[PDB]
Amino acid sequence: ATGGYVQNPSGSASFTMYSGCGSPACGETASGYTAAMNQLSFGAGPGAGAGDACGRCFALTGTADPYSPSYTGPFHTIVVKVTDLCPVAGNQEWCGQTTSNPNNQHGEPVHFDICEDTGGAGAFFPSGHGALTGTYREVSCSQWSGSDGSPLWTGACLSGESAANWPSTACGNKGTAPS
Repeated sequence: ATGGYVQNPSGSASFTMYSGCGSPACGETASGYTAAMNQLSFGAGPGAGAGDACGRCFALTGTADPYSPSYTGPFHTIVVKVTDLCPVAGNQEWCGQTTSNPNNQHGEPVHFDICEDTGGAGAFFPSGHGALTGTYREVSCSQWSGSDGSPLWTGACLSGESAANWPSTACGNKGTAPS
C-alpha cells in the first residue's frame, strides 16, 4: 500500500494482549473488542495519527501456541475493530516488522495486540495462553458488536469501519513504513 505499508486483507498473524487502550493511536476508542496492529500494517508511526487500519474489522483465529507446540486447542475466533498502533519502537519482539525485516521474531508478518479493556483478550486467549499465532481476515463490521467513542483530537478517524476491504483507502496511511 502507499508508504510501503503491508496491508493485505487476510494472512497469518501473531497475537498478544495489552491493557490501556483509552487513548489509542486512531484517536477514538470503541466499546466492542478492539486491537492494536503492528506498525507496518497499521499505516502510521507513533504520534502520526490514524493509519489506514483504523476502524477496520478483522476476524482473528488462533491456531498455535508458540510456547507449547503440542497444544492443539481449544482456540477461538473473535472479531476486533482496530483502534490502535502496536509500534516497532515499543514492542520489537511482536511488532518489529519493517520493510527490511518484514517478519517479527516469531516469524509472523502481522501482529494484533488485543486490548483487555473491553474484553477481547479474554474472549480470545485461554487462561495460561497469552500469546498465540494463527490467521486474520478482514470482514464486514456487521460482524463486530459495539459502538465507537468520541474523537480525542482533531484528525481522529475510524472510517475504515465502513470502507471496502484492503486494498483501499479510508483513514489513509501517514508517512512512510518503518525501514
